[PDB]
Amino acid sequence: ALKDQLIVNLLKEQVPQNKITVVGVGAVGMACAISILMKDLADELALVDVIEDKLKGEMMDLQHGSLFLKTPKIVSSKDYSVTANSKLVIITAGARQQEGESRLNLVQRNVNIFKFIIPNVVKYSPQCKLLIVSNPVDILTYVAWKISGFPKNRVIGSGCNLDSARFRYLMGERLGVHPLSCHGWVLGEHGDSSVPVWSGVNVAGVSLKSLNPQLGTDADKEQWKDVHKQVVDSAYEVIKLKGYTSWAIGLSVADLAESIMKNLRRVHPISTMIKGLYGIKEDVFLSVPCILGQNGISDVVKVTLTPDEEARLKKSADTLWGIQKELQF
Amino acid sequence: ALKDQLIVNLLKEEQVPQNKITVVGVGAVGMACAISILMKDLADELALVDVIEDKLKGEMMDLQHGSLFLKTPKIVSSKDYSVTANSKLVIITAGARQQEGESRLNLVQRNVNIFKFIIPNVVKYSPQCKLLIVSNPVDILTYVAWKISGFPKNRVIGSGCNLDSARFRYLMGERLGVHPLSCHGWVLGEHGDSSVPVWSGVNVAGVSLKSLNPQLGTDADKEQWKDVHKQVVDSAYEVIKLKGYTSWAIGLSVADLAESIMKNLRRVHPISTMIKGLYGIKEDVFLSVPCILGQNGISDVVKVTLTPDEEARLKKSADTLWGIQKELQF
Amino acid sequence: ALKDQLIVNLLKEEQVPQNKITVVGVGAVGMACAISILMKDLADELALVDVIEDKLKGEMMDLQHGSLFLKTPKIVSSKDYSVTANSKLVIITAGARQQEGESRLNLVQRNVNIFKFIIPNVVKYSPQCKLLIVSNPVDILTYVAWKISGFPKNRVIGSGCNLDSARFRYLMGERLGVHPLSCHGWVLGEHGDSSVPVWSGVNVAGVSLKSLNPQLGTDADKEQWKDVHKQVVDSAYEVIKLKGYTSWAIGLSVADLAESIMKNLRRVHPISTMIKGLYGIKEDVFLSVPCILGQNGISDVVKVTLTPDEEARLKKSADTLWGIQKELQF
Amino acid sequence: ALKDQLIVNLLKEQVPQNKITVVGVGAVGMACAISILMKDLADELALVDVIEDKLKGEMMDLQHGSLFLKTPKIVSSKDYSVTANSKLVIITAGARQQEGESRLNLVQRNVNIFKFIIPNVVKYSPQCKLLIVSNPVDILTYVAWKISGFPKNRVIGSGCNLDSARFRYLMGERLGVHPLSCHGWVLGEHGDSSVPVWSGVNVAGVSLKSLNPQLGTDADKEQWKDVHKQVVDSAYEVIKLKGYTSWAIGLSVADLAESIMKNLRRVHPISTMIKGLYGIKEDVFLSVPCILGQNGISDVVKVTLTPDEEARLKKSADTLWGIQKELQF
Ligand SMILES: Cc1nc2ccc(NC(=O)CCNC(=O)NCCc3ccc(CC(C(=O)O)C(=O)O)cc3)cc2s1
Ligand SMILES: Cc1nc2ccc(NC(=O)CCNC(=O)NCCc3ccc(CC(C(=O)O)C(=O)O)cc3)cc2s1
Ligand SMILES: Cc1nc2ccc(NC(=O)CCNC(=O)NCCc3ccc(CC(C(=O)O)C(=O)O)cc3)cc2s1
Ligand SMILES: Cc1nc2ccc(NC(=O)CCNC(=O)NCCc3ccc(CC(C(=O)O)C(=O)O)cc3)cc2s1
Repeated sequence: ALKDQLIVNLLKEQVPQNKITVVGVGAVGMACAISILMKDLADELALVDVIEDKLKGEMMDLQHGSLFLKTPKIVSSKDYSVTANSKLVIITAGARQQEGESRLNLVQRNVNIFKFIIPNVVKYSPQCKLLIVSNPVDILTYVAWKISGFPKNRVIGSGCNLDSARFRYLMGERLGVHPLSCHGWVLGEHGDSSVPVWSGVNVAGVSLKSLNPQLGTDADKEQWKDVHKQVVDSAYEVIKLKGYTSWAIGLSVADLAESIMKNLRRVHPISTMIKGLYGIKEDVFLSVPCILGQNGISDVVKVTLTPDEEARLKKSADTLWGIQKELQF
Repeated sequence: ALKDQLIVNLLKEEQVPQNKITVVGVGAVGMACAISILMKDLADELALVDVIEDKLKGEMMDLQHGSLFLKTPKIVSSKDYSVTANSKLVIITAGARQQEGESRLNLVQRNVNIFKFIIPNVVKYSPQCKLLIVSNPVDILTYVAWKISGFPKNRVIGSGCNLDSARFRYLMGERLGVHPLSCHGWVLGEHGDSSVPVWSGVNVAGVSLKSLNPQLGTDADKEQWKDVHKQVVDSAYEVIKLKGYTSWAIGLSVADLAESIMKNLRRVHPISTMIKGLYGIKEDVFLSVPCILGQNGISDVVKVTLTPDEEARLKKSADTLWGIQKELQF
Repeated sequence: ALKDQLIVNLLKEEQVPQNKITVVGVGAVGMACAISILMKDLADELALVDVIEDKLKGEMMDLQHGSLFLKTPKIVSSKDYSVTANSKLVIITAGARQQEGESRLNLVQRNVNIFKFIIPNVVKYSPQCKLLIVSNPVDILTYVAWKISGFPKNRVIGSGCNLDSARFRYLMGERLGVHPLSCHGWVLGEHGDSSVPVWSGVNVAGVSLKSLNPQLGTDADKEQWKDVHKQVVDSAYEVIKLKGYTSWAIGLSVADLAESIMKNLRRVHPISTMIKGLYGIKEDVFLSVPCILGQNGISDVVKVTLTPDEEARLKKSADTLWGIQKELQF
Repeated sequence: ALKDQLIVNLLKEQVPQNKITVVGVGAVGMACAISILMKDLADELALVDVIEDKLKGEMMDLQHGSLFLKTPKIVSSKDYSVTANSKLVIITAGARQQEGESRLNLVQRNVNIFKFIIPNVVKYSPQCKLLIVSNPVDILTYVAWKISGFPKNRVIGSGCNLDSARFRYLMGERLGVHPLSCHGWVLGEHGDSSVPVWSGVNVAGVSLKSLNPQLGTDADKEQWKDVHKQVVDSAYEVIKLKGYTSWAIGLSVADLAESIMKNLRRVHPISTMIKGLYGIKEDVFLSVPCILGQNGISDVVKVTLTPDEEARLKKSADTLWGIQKELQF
């Protein structure tokens, strides 16, 4: 054999140490995949979906670029045995919202899908961290948590990580500063009831609210509330123009995967259980700033909310428990 | 204003971008090129151009929303080529794509017609640009971009066989249990059915595979290495048949070429250039041969030493491509 | 000749680089700057300059030998500033460094005399560069570079408190068990003993530490956070006492600023610039405040809302610096 | 407490997943450290030396740059407990050659130090790969292998990875081509008896020797043999000029760390046992092209050498054994 004339083998299997699985090879799952590959976060990437040809073709397309990557194994199957020994399993599967339709309207269809995905993930990686991206993300993270049986630290929702990045993009464009230097937090539900925390909005530690006490309210002459309205409407606008969103969420997810895989312990506004904070007494999930690392969410930052901000969060939390109420699974 | 209370402007500056890239076409390929380029930190400005206004604005916006996680401070788009002004590299990914069982060569009249609009508009605003053609048939379209643009040949590059050779090296690597980076091998000629695997150059750590098995790549080859080249030719149609199109691998291949041009690396790639003068080819044929790629595009060509059969195959590729070039009307 | 048998040349390029960085000084600091810049792929040419010829050639060769692992295709050095021609960024790390216990201000006459030779040579070969001063006392030396160059103030930048702030964020990170990337806090003014920690701006996730502990940064502070700023001030001294000099952190900090400059990022950094017109400063004093840094250097300053005490501490930091500064001979 | 006002702890404290240790905080050691930090290869970096102040100063100086890095933990100590659970341990400690002293004259000093270092490293990191950098590297890889009790695949000498990079640089400089596209192997000893394999030297698969049959001989009108002489003399020449070498070895070691940490299975010219190749009968370690991954060296490429190249390699082997046979430990 040519191989044996060229190479002397000194050692025969191959068990991966930093394997990530993406479930779902729609535009979101593939944006996640490419972003993860291009940040060198994994030594093995695994893809899962229910449409076989699509799945195989996406896999092969990625494999063809292997010369330009540093992830030496890309695999795919409809069978979840392909996901075994994953450190991180990202779930991007499920129905997506139509133009002009709330994410809340996807809830029952995605819960039924999760009734199938999640036990299969747990079976083959019982110690992985779950990163839920599918919408409505906050409820679907609760559902993943109940179905998996994992401790809460290891079930993370992508939440408002993207919402906050969009906020910082828009704030950046207004101020003429890079988003990395513009700080601002969008908390609560990833959707219409998200809460811009105007109190924390700042550049170089300078509170924008101190310079404009009306910041974010109807009294704001500069109308900064529209920045949050633009954050809320962003998906809707992108959906209207191109039919769907993919790139920003892929970057946003790869950002969270970077914190988890490298144990960075950066703070991200992501979905976690908030029972105990802000008078919330149920098993509700929504975005608060969390410390994220190798063990998932280890700690939560307690943001000091103004009665207005606290009210709006109360309301976000209420909207979500209102839907989560009726669920069986 | 809140901006003026927070920030004292100290400098009135109308600045031009220094490392600008434009991608023409926001189909799956064009956007794969875009995301790859942005995640490689190659550009200080990215311009996107297309003819479908909504799709264009949406793609732009989706990338912008990712800005926190990137290092490219300005992403812009328009139907109007003024948005491309002062680009260092202009990547052209627009045009019809081949159907299952259709040859890339059948795309010629449709994509030429489109290049007649795109190319003059694109070169108008960027004196310093290199032209990177990705649209198919890429070799013929690189010749066409060259003739329409009137650029010197060093500045008009076809993505060519960079992806073909990347696929070859992936498949070789899988066969040998070695990373494609350490598996060397060149597929030259047409990016298409007449490409030529250069078996004489196929090697790991400078060790020639042909020297160990002189039957390598022939029908007598017991390991049937010729099937690896077949798989290379068949790759686009296999992926098209499965997912409907290809995107990621060509995006990564184009980004690789973008990296060599933007960073003046002078690495060697198999890409489309004029080969008049080599291997007895006396006509203006564009096709892939190993080229040194840098800030001024292709500055030099590597003269590969081909066996008489490899050379006949490369001239057959050349003949095919030349015949199609004779179909062109400017 | 082998080169010519192997390669056909297409054109004679000017080879004038597009993203050249020069580091002046090949001491520990300059070399740390160099390897961080190389490893961040910021430049297409890196040029080194020093007066000790052997050391200079040795460092250049040692960097060259790793080129396979880099993406910076030309690395050059000379005592002659012809080698720095067409730099976009020139980083000056040359001069005396403080011994253990010695003050940065004690370096001033030595490093001023050195800058009398350096700065006019830099300008002759790169009249359009941004100057980044790392030598100490950095606040005074940036003024000196500024006066000597005749450059506009935007293009003469001092590394300032960029490092001091990073040290602060590290120590804060360590106390809270959070990455420094997520712990925010600003140290402004002189880069040295009179720097000012801005306690009002210290926060995680937009949540003010001073709001939770009103006595933050004072003598009353139960947790003694003042010790954190004390640690910042003492950092250089503690490292010098242990290893004889500092290099890595400042190398990283300088490359951070190089990134914002070379990639036109418009990030905000606490670096030295002329603050004439702020905080009741009427003289041409350079010290650190938050600046927007891009391809034209410092285009904007963020007006920080200082407490009366904070503003005083800075007016003091100012006064100290102008005392020495006004009376310099060049 | 302020931390507790700011942060709700949700999870009791952490074992690192991608930890690297560098033993020796000399110029080489720190070059390895900074290169590894700037390549995001580690979630934790440990330093070890025997000079307490220097050790603390270097750790501190690296920590202060943390903001600019993605390795959240940097630790040091004279005590090897600080090295626990490393996946890679890099040994850079030992005397270095004077100007005009062979690396081979360092052997008794550096074997004595390895008798302490190696059992201590292996005590605390039973899963690690050992990357030997200290000189003479080829003999010290053998030594660390016999002391450790590790299988030979997990004891790697940095060997000729640097020499080949040097070769490739010099080659590229001559041809006006980037080193990445200039191929050429220097094998055998990391020292004066290394062997340029002229037969393998090529751009784009074009053999330079085929174009110029006299390549690498005294008959060569262009004297490419002086390229290999420069490779051999590089260390000496740089030591003569700056007092020591650090950056090229640092980067060369980072390159190997990347292939190991990311299971790349790339091919490197590195120190391994060659007993049973080219007729060598003894336990000699020297550089040949090896496939390098998560289990260290899994495979060796059998380079087809010309008779003279082969003789030169056997000669390098002989030199190494003549020093090795007389070793006590
Ligand atoms: C039993 C079964 N097993 C499987 C296994 C796999 C699959 N496969 C798929 O379902 C793939 C198709 N679905 C898909 O890709 N959905 C993505 C959802 C999405 C869209 C947009 C955003 C971000 C966006 C926003 O929040 O709207 C913003 O903010 O920009 C987030 C999430 C189906 C099944 S059924
Ligand atoms: C007057 C006008 N101005 C414009 C401006 C913009 C646009 N925009 C579009 O046309 C967008 C759609 N076009 C598109 O995405 N084409 C991609 C072609 C492609 C596909 C696949 C591969 C790789 C593949 C292979 O070689 O087959 C393999 O090997 O994997 C390479 C190339 C239209 C017009 S009309
Ligand atoms: C006419 C002439 N032309 C030349 C040309 C070149 C050279 N070459 C040198 O002078 C080389 C030696 N000099 C050196 O490396 N100085 C480094 C200064 C330094 C040290 C430490 C920090 C950071 C530190 C802090 O800020 O104190 C902290 O906080 O850690 C910052 C700056 C001399 C001459 S003379
Ligand atoms: C019981 C004990 N435990 C310890 C623990 C730690 C330490 N610490 C040190 O020993 C620190 C100083 N040592 C040092 O830095 N040695 C580097 C050797 C070196 C230099 C240069 C190259 C590359 C070069 C070439 O091959 O020459 C080329 O080719 O460029 C390779 C290797 C001592 C002891 S004693």
